[PDB]
Amino acid sequence: ELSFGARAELPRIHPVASKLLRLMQKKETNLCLSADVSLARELLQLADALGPSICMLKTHVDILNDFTLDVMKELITLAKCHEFLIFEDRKFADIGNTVKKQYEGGIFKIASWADLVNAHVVPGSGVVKGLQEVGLPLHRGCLLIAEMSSTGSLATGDYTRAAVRMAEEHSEFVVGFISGSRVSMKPEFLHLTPGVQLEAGGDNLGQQYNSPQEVIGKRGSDIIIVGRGIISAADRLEAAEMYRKAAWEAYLSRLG
Amino acid sequence: ELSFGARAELPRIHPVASKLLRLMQKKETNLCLSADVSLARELLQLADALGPSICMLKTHVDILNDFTLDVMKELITLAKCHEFLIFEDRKFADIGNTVKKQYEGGIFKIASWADLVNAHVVPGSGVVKGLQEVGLPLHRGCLLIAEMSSTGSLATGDYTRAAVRMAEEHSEFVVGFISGSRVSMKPEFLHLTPGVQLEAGGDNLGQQYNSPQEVIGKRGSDIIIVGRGIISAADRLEAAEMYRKAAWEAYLSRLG
Ligand SMILES: O=C(O)c1cc(=O)[nH]c(=O)n1[C@@H]1O[C@H](COP(=O)(O)O)[C@@H](O)[C@H]1O
Ligand SMILES: O=C(O)c1cc(=O)[nH]c(=O)n1[C@@H]1O[C@H](COP(=O)(O)O)[C@@H](O)[C@H]1O
Repeated sequence: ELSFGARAELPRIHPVASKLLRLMQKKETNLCLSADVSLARELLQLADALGPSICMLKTHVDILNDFTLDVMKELITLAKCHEFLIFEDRKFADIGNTVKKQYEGGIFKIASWADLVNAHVVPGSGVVKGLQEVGLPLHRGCLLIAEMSSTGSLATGDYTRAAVRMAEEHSEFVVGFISGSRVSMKPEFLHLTPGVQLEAGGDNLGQQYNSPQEVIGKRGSDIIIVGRGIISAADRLEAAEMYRKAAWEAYLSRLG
Repeated sequence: ELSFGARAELPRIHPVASKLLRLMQKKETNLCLSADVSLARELLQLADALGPSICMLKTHVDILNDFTLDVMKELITLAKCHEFLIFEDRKFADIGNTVKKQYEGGIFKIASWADLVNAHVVPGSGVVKGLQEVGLPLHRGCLLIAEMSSTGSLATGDYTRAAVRMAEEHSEFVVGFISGSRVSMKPEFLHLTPGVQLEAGGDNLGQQYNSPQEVIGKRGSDIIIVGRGIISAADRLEAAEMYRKAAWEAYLSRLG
């Protein structure tokens, strides 16, 4: 097993994955903040304060009540300053012809500001082909959703294997997975795991939680994605530091 | 087998399904226009001219370069005038806690103007439970994506059966399916089929076409969803009438 810094140099590494792995190693963080807020001011204040603690800030642009492209310009300034990627968790899941337009155009112009997006594999590989026709020219990366944290997820067995094959066949654009575990044996691919809290539990709408030690240490994932475990805490900076230290030590203990 | 008008009266019918089935029968249309345009003015001019020919207008709000809520107000005026439902093809596909926010909030406020939305079943039933928390109080309906038109679709076999079970267990909110065929034997549920053109073919990003006679007549679906077969034609009104007459006669001939 290689360090994040060594994985950043692998021959087949995607440039977006390399940039991410280098700043993970530099900053000792494998934490992705899930910035699940409705106010631009709260999004930007979290990005500024937690920027030094995170490798990535994950957005849902479509729940921002006061979205503008100028908000995303301000988020990019903070991403550059503090060194983290922006990941829009849009979960593209339509035919290729439609997702290309949803990625490039409309009000959000996601491809203009998002380093990473993700896609469901259920429509077949046309979803990746459509996205990559916008994303490749804009030097972007994509994550495929191989496993899901929610109760009743159908992303198991042959479905997960299909996601891994689709990723490994589109490595010019696909840089990794949303998964609960290591699903690819190829170290060029990133594994990002949501459904993470320090305490056991879930929510009222099918979310299930596992700890950073479980998902990074035992299940072999790379990055934890944490929303409410940080966002709902009073001191979001201290909460981010507790999640960062948990995920980082779990990673170190698997390296030996 | 019952007529659309008789299905509108079934004991377990959802009010949104009933409204749709009644206007389908009244207007002799089982055509859904897929209004896949980037300009509000073109969306509204198509809605006005084709309104009499359609039972439903399907949107992708996130590809409208000049979206505002006022555009949606004008679309509702046309939907009420010409009698068609508005279906936002958002393909919700996240955990329940996230999709509730994506449906009610952000800049689109989809639930405020969309009679129907749809969801992927891959996250498990929490996706439906999250949507229904917003949609039930707003008297809305939902379609579950049981089958997809695109090459390499994983929505087959056990996946399709899981979509039907999830629909039949959430009948207070789920009114039918996106499918290529009749997938439920319960006549209360609507079947809407995209991937429809009069001529054989596909696109360059995995779309596959079947004819109205094939999907309504042979495969037993209720409604055809047609985008480019109409939108790319010079005369979109005549194209809509061709598709309407094809789908309507296929329905009548299955009825006998
Ligand atoms: O793609 C995602 O990040 C995602 C995938 C998944 O399997 N489960 C999952 O919870 N998510 C997202 O990750 C975040 C989880 O947030 P919390 O449950 O608050 O920590 C939400 O924004 C979800 O939309
Ligand atoms: O839910 C949908 O309508 C959908 C499901 C599916 O299986 N395939 C599919 O093409 N669609 C949508 O239906 C429309 C098909 O458009 P055309 O290929 O131009 O007729 C697109 O807007 C798609 O996003």
